[PDB]
Amino acid sequence: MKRQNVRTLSLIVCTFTYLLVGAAVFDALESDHEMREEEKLKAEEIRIKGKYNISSEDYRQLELVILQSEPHRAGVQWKFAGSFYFAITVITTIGYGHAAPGTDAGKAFCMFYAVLGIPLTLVMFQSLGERMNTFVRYLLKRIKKCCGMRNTDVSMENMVTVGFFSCMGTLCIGAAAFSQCEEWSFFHAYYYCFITLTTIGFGDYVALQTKGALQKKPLYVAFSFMYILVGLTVIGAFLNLVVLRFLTMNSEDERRDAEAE
Amino acid sequence: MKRQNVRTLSLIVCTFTYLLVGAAVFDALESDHEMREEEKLKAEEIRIKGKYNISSEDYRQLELVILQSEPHRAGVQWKFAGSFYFAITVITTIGYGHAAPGTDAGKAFCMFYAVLGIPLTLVMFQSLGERMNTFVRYLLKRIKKCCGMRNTDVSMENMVTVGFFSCMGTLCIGAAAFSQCEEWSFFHAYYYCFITLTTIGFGDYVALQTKGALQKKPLYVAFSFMYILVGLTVIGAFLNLVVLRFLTMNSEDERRDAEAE
Ligand SMILES: CC(C)CCC[C@@H](C)[C@H]1CC[C@H]2[C@@H]3CC=C4C[C@@H](OC(=O)CCC(=O)O)CC[C@]4(C)[C@H]3CC[C@]12C
Ligand SMILES: CC(C)CCC[C@@H](C)[C@H]1CC[C@H]2[C@@H]3CC=C4C[C@@H](OC(=O)CCC(=O)O)CC[C@]4(C)[C@H]3CC[C@]12C
Ligand SMILES: CC(C)CCC[C@@H](C)[C@H]1CC[C@H]2[C@@H]3CC=C4C[C@@H](OC(=O)CCC(=O)O)CC[C@]4(C)[C@H]3CC[C@]12C
Ligand SMILES: CC(C)CCC[C@@H](C)[C@H]1CC[C@H]2[C@@H]3CC=C4C[C@@H](OC(=O)CCC(=O)O)CC[C@]4(C)[C@H]3CC[C@]12C
Ligand SMILES: [K+]
Ligand SMILES: [K+]
Ligand SMILES: [K+]
Ligand SMILES: [K+]
Ligand SMILES: [K+]
Repeated sequence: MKRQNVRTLSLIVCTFTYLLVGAAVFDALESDHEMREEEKLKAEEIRIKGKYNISSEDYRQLELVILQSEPHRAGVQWKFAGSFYFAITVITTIGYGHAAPGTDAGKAFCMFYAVLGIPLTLVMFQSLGERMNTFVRYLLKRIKKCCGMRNTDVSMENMVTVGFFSCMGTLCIGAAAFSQCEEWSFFHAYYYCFITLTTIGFGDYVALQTKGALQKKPLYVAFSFMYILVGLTVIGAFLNLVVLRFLTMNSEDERRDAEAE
Repeated sequence: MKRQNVRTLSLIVCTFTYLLVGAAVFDALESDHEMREEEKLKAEEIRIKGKYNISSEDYRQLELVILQSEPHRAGVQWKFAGSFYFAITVITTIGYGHAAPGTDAGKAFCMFYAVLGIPLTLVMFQSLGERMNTFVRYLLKRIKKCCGMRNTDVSMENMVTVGFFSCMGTLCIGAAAFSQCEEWSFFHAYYYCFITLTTIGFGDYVALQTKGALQKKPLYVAFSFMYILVGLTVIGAFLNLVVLRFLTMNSEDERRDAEAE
């Protein structure tokens, strides 16, 4: 009886203590960096606003104009290439938000589109991940036969090893690809890859948004979309191997508790 | 044998055709709206840049200054309240990106923090969702006993009804709460609630970012965090009821295929 509850409460208490350990570390890592940046930006504002004697209403309007032009200076978003990039970022839940629906009709359709798109996408990547893990298990057992191993067992530790180095590999191949095209540093390209395939998607870095690359370099658009849909497949297969048993075993324990009645 | 493959391929083909149906509709809904907005913003830029004779290097620097000041004009982010809000938006994968780690040390810690935080959060919300569905099943069967129903069965259709109206309810309670505090329209507040609890998180709308509300209105900070952690629990419970069987039945079918050997 109680086992389901004690594991639920221990998960909750673990989560909230993990948030506290998070928050106090992000304060320690960069409250001072924000404090430097604010002062430096304020000085640059004051000197420019003064040198041109910009009126407060004019500066406010210019600020709004700049902030709303930021999504357009990267090149036209809402054409088929960019609408396909957006649709990917909705149904996979990346949600960069480099562009977002302007009209209320766009917002309303985006909600109805996500409602159906996301269950479909979860079931697709989890099915294709289970196929990947089955294929890897076959090829690894055959590899042990070819290597003449003393037994053909393929333990959980072997699968978890190949899964983890598949994740590390696909992130490094992403970083090496994007750093050569977007001119980000390798570390920032790796950060962008991790934040994409994890589906966090802050959207401070966004691929393709460079001198109209969404229109002038369609082979690289194709790479970016295939990289998302393949990388999420590999991460999905890794969660399918390591984590998914824990989602169901609470219900399995409840079924066992009912069968013990 | 083939059933696992034909369902995998049909899911893939369904996903890609669903992306095409998406992209061609977002083009139809708002390519023209972008085309109007670009022209209007270009005219406002030209008139202001000309009226003050702003030099191109000065305008470029001012543009960078404005874009980097946007995350600070909302109030200081990296203090405990804002670091806790950020930590929520990482481990739940909302990822608004209203703020993002400035220093490379912040980025590196954010990656190690997400790696462990997200599996923990999935297991927490799926466990707590399974608890919610069990409790709802109990209370609904007792409600049928109290109402004197001709039988005490609690079918899937009854659970799916209560789950769906729980999702619709928690979104409406969110929209009614935020529209009264952020001064968004009710539709935009509902859009923000749906985009938050779906974990897409574009970050064009973000709660708390208003005249320092992260520091002056801590009771409303508390509401925003509880609304995220409760709303995701309800959405998690709904996916646990409707979708989760489809993630596993592909492996169950493979086990059956092995047992038939
Ligand atoms: C993706 C890779 C890099 C990391 C994967 C980590 C997860 C597999 C870990 C992280 C947190 C773990 C959970 C943290 C705490 C608990 C509570 C624990 O419950 C108890 O001990 C209660 C008493 C009992 O059930 O015996 C059961 C395991 C569980 C769910 C853990 C299951 C495994 C989790 C999800
Ligand atoms: C299912 C698996 C086995 C195969 C996947 C095939 C991919 C190589 C396809 C699927 C969708 C394709 C993309 C769909 C749409 C576009 C937009 C297209 O852009 C335009 O036509 C420009 C439009 C404009 O600028 O108005 C360039 C090709 C591209 C990126 C395609 C590149 C090739 C992709 C990624
Ligand atoms: C969250 C609410 C609002 C919507 C939930 C929708 C899902 C429950 C639907 C959406 C798309 C559906 C999938 C679309 C297509 C298929 C392929 C289908 O495969 C076959 O028919 C192959 C042959 C066979 O297996 O008999 C099996 C069901 C499945 C996975 C569906 C399972 C149920 C899904 C995930
Ligand atoms: C687990 C369940 C059953 C109970 C959940 C309790 C909540 C009501 C707690 C958990 C975390 C708490 C929050 C943790 C941290 C803060 C930041 C705090 O802000 C400050 O102290 C300002 C700091 C600064 O400005 O430097 C205001 C209260 C608040 C939002 C707390 C409000 C109450 C919360 C949401
Ligand atoms: K997400
Ligand atoms: K996001
Ligand atoms: K997201
Ligand atoms: K985002
Ligand atoms: K943004």
